[PDB]
Amino acid sequence: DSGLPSVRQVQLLIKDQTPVEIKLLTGDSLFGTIRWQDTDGLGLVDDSERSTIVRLAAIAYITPRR
Amino acid sequence: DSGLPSVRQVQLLIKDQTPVEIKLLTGDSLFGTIRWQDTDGLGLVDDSERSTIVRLAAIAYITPRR
Amino acid sequence: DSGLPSVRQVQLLIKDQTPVEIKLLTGDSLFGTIRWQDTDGLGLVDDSERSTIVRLAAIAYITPR
Amino acid sequence: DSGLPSVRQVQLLIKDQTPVEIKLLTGDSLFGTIRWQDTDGLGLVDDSERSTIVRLAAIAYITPRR
Amino acid sequence: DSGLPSVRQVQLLIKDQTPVEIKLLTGDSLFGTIRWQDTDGLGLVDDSERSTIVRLAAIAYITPRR
Amino acid sequence: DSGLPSVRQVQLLIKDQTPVEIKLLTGDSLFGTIRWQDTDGLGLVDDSERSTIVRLAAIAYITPR
Repeated sequence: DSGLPSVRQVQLLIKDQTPVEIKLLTGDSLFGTIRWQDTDGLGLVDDSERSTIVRLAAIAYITPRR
Repeated sequence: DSGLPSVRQVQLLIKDQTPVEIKLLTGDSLFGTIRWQDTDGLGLVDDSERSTIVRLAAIAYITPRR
Repeated sequence: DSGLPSVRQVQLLIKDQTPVEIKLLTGDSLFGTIRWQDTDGLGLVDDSERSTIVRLAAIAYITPR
Repeated sequence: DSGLPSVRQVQLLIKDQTPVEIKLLTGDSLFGTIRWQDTDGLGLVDDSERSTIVRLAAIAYITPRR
Repeated sequence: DSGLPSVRQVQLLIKDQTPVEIKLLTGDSLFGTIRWQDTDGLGLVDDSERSTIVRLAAIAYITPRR
Repeated sequence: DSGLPSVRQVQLLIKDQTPVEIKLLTGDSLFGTIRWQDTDGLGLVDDSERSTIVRLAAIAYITPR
């Protein structure tokens, strides 16, 4: 029962540590878990524990990796 | 006078569970059924319940698959 | 004199059911008749009576054919 | 002495009927004269007197054609 | 506390008439000297006074030519 | 707990002078140290001490190298 389903769904991905693919508007993808989100970006961690700050305006979609 | 037709037309697609193609600004398409929308995204599900969060700013168009 | 010429010009295309080309920021175009507009999208109906919701932010230009 | 030089410069291009190239974010260009502008778009006319509504958010730059 | 550094750094480029490269989101670059900026655009002039209006939203980066 | 994690994380990179890769929406990357940020841009200084103003709307991601 959420009025902000995009935010709620990303907060579930954070809590669950769901592996995701983030397709960027470059056509390329990142893969990892989302550790935080705000109105401008998200924090992604990858399989080597490398941190990335992703701009939300650069994201096409977020889909589970597995 | 019939405001918010973009929202309302997507809500009809949700209600009817209409299979759609979503063309993204990358030139690639996604296929599924829309389950929700908000100001920033929509939730697209495939044939077996995997949910993708699509950013609206990344969408070129939404059309039923025919 | 219309102070909202983008809106006015699209409204004339809707009223007249003028066929158009819509060039998208993907570089590809759609062809059809515009049926409605709002601040986020427009409704394009092609020749197969396929209804498409086009995001305005994704449009490069609209030209009557 | 304008606080809105982008708008003022486009209004000069309109008044002067200066031929321009409009480079779009697709990488492709349009060529013609600008007949009107607003906060969302501009109206371009081309050498065959074909009218085009251009979205400003799709424009990379506007430069004189000659 | 030093706010508006993007604006102020471009104003320094204007003041000094610094030749720049402007990389656009199309992947192509423009070259010239910046003469003005506002909220939506900047004016770039080449070696012989032709002025191009560059939309800021279409800019990836601005850097001096070296 | 910071309520502005995008800003906070970039600020840590500025404070620590951490070298980064900035992937742009052109698909190409820049490499350097971030010196400042605001709501529209950041200042990236590369190894040649070339200062670049990068528009934030043009950034895909930033990652420490």
